[PDB]
Amino acid sequence: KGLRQDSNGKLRYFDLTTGIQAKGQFVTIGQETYYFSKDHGDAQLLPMVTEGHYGTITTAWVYRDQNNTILKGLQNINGTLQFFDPYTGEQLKGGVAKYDDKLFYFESGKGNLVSTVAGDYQDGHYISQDGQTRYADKQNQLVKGLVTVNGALQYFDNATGNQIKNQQVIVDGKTYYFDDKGNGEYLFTNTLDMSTNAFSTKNVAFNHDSSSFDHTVDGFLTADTWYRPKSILANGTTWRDSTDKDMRPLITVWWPNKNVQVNYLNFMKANGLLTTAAQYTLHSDQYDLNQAAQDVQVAIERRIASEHGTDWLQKLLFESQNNNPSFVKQQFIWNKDSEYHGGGDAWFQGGYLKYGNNPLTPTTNSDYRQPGNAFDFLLANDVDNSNPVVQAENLNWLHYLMNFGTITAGQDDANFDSIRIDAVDFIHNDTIQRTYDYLRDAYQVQQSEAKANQHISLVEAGLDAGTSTIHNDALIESNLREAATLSLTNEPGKNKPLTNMLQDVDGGTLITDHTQNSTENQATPNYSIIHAHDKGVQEKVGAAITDATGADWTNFTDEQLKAGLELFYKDQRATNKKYNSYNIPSIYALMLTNKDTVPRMYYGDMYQDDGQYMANKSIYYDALVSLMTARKSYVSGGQTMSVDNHGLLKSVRFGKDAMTANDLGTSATRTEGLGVIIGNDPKLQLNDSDKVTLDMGAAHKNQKYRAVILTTRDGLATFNSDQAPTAWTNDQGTLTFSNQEINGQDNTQIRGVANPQVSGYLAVWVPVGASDNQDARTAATTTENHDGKVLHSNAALDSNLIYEGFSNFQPKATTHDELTNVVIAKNADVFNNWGITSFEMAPQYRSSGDHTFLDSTIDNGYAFTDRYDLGFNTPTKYGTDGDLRATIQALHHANMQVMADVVDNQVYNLPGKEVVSATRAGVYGNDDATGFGTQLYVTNSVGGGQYQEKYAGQYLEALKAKYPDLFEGKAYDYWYKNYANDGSNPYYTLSHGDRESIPADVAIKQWSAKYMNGTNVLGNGMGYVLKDWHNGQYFKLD
Ligand SMILES: OC[C@H]1O[C@H](OC[C@H]2O[C@H](O)[C@H](O)[C@@H](O)[C@@H]2O)[C@H](O)[C@@H](O)[C@@H]1O
Ligand SMILES: OC[C@H]1O[C@H](O)[C@H](O)[C@@H](O)[C@@H]1O
Ligand SMILES: [Ca+2]
Ligand code: NA
Repeated sequence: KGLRQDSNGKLRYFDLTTGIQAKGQFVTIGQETYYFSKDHGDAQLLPMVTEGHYGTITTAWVYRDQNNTILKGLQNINGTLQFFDPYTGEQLKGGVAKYDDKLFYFESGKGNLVSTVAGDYQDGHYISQDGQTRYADKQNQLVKGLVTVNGALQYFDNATGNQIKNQQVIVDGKTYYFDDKGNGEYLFTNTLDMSTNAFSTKNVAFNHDSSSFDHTVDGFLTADTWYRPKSILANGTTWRDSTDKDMRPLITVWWPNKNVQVNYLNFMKANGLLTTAAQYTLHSDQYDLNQAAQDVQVAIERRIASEHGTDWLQKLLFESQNNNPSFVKQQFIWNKDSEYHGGGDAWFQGGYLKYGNNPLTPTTNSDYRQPGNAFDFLLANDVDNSNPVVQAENLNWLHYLMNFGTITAGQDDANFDSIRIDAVDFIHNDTIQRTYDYLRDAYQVQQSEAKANQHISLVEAGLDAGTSTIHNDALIESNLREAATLSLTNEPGKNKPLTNMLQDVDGGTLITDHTQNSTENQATPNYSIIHAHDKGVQEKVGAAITDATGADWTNFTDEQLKAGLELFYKDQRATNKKYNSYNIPSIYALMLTNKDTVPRMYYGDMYQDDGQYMANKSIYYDALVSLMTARKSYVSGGQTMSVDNHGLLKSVRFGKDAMTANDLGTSATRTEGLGVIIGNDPKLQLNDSDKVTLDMGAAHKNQKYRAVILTTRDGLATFNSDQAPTAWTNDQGTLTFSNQEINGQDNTQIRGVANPQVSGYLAVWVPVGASDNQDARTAATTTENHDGKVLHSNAALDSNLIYEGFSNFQPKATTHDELTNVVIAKNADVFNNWGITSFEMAPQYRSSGDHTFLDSTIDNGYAFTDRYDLGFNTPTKYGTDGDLRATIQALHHANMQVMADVVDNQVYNLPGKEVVSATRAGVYGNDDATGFGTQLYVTNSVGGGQYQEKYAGQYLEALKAKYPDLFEGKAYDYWYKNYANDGSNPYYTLSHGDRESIPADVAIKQWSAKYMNGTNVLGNGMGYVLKDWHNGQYFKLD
């Protein structure tokens, strides 16, 4: 058998196991690779091409020889068969070429020849028939089997002609994947059958007990597994019964596919264990591959004897040799290539794996894992917030945070008062609804504005957070940030008109209208920002790093951050800004004077990260101080806003108790109210007769005004007392400006300017004569609410002001006194004096430090393992637990409430391993259609830490006794955002929820996969948990 000469001297081949003649295929025998004809089966020697190197031409691959000439057609290169266009010599990858008047497929990875294709079709058409898709050829006949259709590899079931979509399929000993559109790719070539010989039978496992195998997880075997065989070939010579000390690697005796087996033989050859000129390819006869593996095993046993051990073998197969990835990691099925990272729905970390169920994984299965919101995955280990036990644990943690001082040191003035729900749209609605009911039970926020306004909570979303807007349990983000991004933050010539600032609209739904706002309790309670720790900041700091160093987020060091931050602030301080927003003061002037919003100041707009906390003031500092100071003293009453014929935005507040322009107001009103004039065109010039007006209203006739902000040539002049330039209203309450100075006072004229602080125009005007302690704010009342809403947008809510008190890119403290939390406490009275009523602290959880995302590289507190560790023993980035308690006390003693950033979405760096069923998925929690399919997967899912062990579940029995309502099932409503098909505006419908009852007697002392929805991709591959790929059956120990 094998290669046999016929009666006319011609060569033919017969498969060494089956005896079938080779026709229309390639076969590697000895050192040589032959083709055998599809007609008579006549051999053809394909010359081995060694030397040369892979090339480029204008943009594709070729291969050039020893004499630098470009090779064409079929080529036998170092044990692979490749095809190069017969004219340009451009390498074919992922397609078919004709040879011997039939079709062969060359895979998309390396262009290797891997299989036969039945036909290639261009002229047929798809049909829908008996509930299926099929393909009919040019004679209207159904096409069957593995084919190409219009250049795409596809498969149609042989019996029916039904097209296969979203499945892995075995065709003639090769495994492919066909995506959601039926488009195909090669995965691997299968092994035929294992050596049934006496040698192989000695290699069978001693038994199926766990003591016979290692590197196992939950009873499953992995690529790293070593095992005890029945017998051992001691010394390379003598079969003996194995002992309990004999262990050998499973991948010396068994391979998941042919590609791995061939790669193994060649690797071993290259490292001394096989001496031969024989070539091992995908076209080698399986018999010869099986035999050569046995010869490798002989040589291993000889070396095990010489070395008195297996430590050399551990290294050879499983560790990086010469900077190269290990043998295991070189294989497709054991690396990230078989996980198909990325895609549009893979927002971070290369995308996600979603957990499912499997009969063999009872300890990781779940009856839950529904997203219950519009998004699901984002980062790291995604917490299943639909799970009843997890929802209880969320109440436990919330309780812990809201009583942190009481619990850790008996200090009742050192507890958080409100929350931020981080990544709200990525957690199940039941947990959000239940969280709001907790705040209701604990603080009676629903009773009146006086209770609600003591606990002003917020979420990271707009109107889409339907559980947050249905009863206005928390503030949503207004559309101001997005609107200002269109009309103010861009360079000259890239801003839209300011008419987009007149209404606050979220996908066509009105949040509040500024044009003529004389009402109260109409607007959706909201916060307005321009920047945040993660809104409009990273991307720009990243561009700065790159011009500065060459690095970016995927590779940057601590020195490179510092270098990037130097360039960042240098840019920020110039007129012409390569990376920074324009018109920041003007945007803050809008934020701080608009009616029906609670503004939130960002730390980073006031201070610079090229210094320690609060050390370096930003260029915008004086202007934002001046704006906060004037808001406290003057801003109350109604609003009007319009854009005039010169493009200038004119905004007026009338002052306390004046809702309209025609309101005569009361005696408090006369010295309150203000006027704001903004332009976004730095070349604005008025003619000599043009006027710009502010209609201050009927309470402000014949009245002197004074500047708070004026645009100057170089920047902005700021004034915090009545010693400033002045101007007078006429008998209707109108202020009138022009291109002339008023009474010779510099910077009172209207004109476009370009400087570091403004690109267009900014002025702010307040009535003269306020007392030194005038406070235009409105106190909350104890009056009972009757409309079902927790928060109401009115003068009292408008009187609050939030401070986001951190940045991602702040540096590490070098001393106690530099720690953020120690500096905050010391500066408490500064915040109170600015009118901050809510201090939003960073998340205080200890960072995982694992560098798998930005959060765990600059250690901001969003990426943690132990969510109860708030700086016990050694500090977080911001301080120790004792510092945190002192900060909360200091803020409370300066009349602020303090907000806890509650991060229910994920947990990082859980070192303990488990096995779970997994499929590729995106942020929406939709199954992606990838070659990974659905595989059992070794996840990093078990852990938590010392404070979770100490505190998780500890308060549940007492919470159930005090607020039993929280542990019951409950019916509820919420708004749901729908996207229209025809590209018109999203629209809101009312959804119904029914949360489940939850238990008080199961604690989550450590995370594990049964409490998780999934994980970011880990790079182990589609086949690191071992199975028989012929029938799909996992190896599992009993
Ligand atoms: O390194 C030799 C290599 O050169 C070409 O492929 C390069 C590169 O092409 C794709 O991006 C693949 O995904 C990579 O794995 C490849 O290394 C030839 O096409 C290939 O035949 C050869 O191995
Ligand atoms: O060309 C249009 C499409 O028609 C059918 O839906 C086929 O299943 C698909 O493979 C093809 O892409
Ligand atoms: Ca989630
Ligand atoms: Na509290």
